[PDB]
Amino acid sequence: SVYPKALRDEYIMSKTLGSEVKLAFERKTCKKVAIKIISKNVETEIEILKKLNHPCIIKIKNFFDAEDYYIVLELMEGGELFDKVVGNKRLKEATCKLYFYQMLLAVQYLHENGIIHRDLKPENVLLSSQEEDCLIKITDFGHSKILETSLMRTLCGTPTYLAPEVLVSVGTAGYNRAVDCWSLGVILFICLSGYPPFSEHRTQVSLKDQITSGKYNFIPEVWAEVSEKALDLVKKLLVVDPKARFTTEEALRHPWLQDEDMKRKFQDLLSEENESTALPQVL
Ligand SMILES: O=C(NCc1ccco1)c1ccc2nccnc2c1
Ligand SMILES: [Cl-]
Repeated sequence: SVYPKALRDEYIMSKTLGSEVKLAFERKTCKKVAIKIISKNVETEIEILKKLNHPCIIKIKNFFDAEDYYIVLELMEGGELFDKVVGNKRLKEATCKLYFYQMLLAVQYLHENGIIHRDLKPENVLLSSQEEDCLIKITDFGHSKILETSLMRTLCGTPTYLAPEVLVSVGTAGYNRAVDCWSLGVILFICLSGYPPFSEHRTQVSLKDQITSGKYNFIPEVWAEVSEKALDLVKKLLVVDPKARFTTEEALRHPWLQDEDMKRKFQDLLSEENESTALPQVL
């Protein structure tokens, strides 16, 4: 195989980043980029990502629809968050706070703008730099959904002929976004402990059973090096009933996140990236 003439005309292709993500160079700027190849839902992913504009959400620079789909993204020099947590690697409580706060802001943004990621994992969280204190970006919107429903339209009529299950679904409705709060809860547990909450390692109970019951594997020795504020937040996010489960808003109001130094550090990392783009001010 070869890359399209159109892609080749703007970008110089180099080393593979993840076997599909490649490193390329924009000919115009000589700046480095990341080119995501999705082999022939991608039109929706582009449509979502072109509209979304937030520091903690990955931006589309360019797109090519050929024998395969080619997506040009900003290069995240720190790689995946997954690589920082593999093999029971533990992140300092302060680095968890910084990263998590950014994931909360990013997800709040998505939900405010009616998008549900649906696939939040440490492998979809990208670190901006090789340094511990850095900006994080949420990637991979392949699985995302966009929120007026068929239920809202149905309820405008009289339920003479309406099925009972439809009327029952009304209670639970409009809480699909709560799936992302579960994921953040599972991510936060992994960062804080080095191990996952629900797993088939040294257990008799099925993975479906642990998750449905909401009974995560708790190892005191590991959680002793973690604060009660941190663990309280996990407990509040890893709630079975989605209606009772914490929202990004509630999470962002939690004592663990009321850390003026952490907020300052992110704000300081923000302007650090913004110095490049900065157009002279009016005043
Ligand atoms: O391996 C990566 N970074 C490490 C690194 C350092 C220098 C070049 O690469 C990597 C992987 C997937 C990505 N997907 C979208 C945007 N940036 C990405 C970066
Ligand atoms: Cl080629």
